[PDB]
Amino acid sequence: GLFKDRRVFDENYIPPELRVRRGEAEALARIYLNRLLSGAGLSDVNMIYGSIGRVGIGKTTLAKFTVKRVSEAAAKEGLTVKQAYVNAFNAPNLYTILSLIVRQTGYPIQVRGAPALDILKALVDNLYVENHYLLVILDEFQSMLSSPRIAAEDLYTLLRVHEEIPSRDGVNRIGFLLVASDVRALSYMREKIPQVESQIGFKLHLPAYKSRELYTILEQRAELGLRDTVWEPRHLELISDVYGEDKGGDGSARRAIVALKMACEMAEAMGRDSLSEDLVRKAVSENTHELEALSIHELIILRLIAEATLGGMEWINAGLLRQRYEDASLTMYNVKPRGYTQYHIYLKHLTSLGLVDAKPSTTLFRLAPHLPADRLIEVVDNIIQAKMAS
Ligand SMILES: Nc1ncnc2c1ncn2[C@@H]1O[C@H](COP(=O)(O)OP(=O)(O)O)[C@@H](O)[C@H]1O
Repeated sequence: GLFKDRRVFDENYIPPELRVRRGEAEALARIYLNRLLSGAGLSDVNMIYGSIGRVGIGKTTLAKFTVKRVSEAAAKEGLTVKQAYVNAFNAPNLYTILSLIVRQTGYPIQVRGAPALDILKALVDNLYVENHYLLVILDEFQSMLSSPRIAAEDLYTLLRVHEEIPSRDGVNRIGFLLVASDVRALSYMREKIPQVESQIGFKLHLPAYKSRELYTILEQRAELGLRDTVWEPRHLELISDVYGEDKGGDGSARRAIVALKMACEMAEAMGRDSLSEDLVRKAVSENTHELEALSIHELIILRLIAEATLGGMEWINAGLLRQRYEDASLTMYNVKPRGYTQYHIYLKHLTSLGLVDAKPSTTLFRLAPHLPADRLIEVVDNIIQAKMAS
């Protein structure tokens, strides 16, 4: 045993307090509560997303922890807010979303063989009967927007419940916290459900963790879940210094905690009394996303788009980007520039990706608004160099 409590390291564990997102949780929780306390109970739809390609940055955690503190602060006011969490990777339709929600309520709502609409009505009625409020988390919400097994009208009936399913006493008792992978979710939403999107109370973008933030996160897991003589700060700094986004990493707290976990269980198999720097570096060592799968040609092409975007141009034409890609491809990346239809297939792939936007009337292209060019280019150049040398 290096562990004093192994649960602290499970993927699902939230700590009893936040030390990095900690302010921006008690606060939000303050938002959610003020609407409750001012009357007009629970109805807002809020949203959390990150940058594109970023994972393990505290989205889920911030949401779960925010809902929990809303519950607690509400309880002190004698109110009663219930929590539901639903992951879209587990919920292919409206039926299955509602069924997960009601099972977490504990209410006696008939769910077997029942219409979705009927479940939602029973839920609205139980919340009135109980005088309870429900705050629902919809995680991986982007993959609900694209799912063809969920229609616009389903998202509407859920997310504007109160417009379609009035309360016995007029009090709205369901709010939602959407968690999406990135800002592309908002376009989709304006496409599919603009009547909800134009009405979102708070949209919060979360940045990837810096090294000092990863330190603070690891330290707290160490304090809570490892024996006190087992780690020193130096051991934690070896992970945070590599994964901190200010030092060229991901900013992933999941990669950071997993690494620390792994090193602890390597020490244990050795019967060792503590961590050693070696074990941590070993873990860090055996431990960009939808950019990481692209072809050098797509990377090379997308890079040049960001440079136009970086130096004046809003919208490049096809012919121009074409010769530029040709010029750079053979002369600068020693790869042989592909043919015309193949180039335009790359260009279709990056637009289907929301990494590039098109403008029809060959087609006009600019870097997707949400990507910073100078720093994407910096990223696109590490991934571009992992492919040059193979
Ligand atoms: N602010 C934080 N404080 C403590 N732990 C965190 C924090 N943010 C993230 N974590 C941890 O890092 C891992 C990844 O977090 P998660 O919320 O799943 O990121 P995302 O949803 O953006 O992929 C989880 O173990 C989570 O507990």
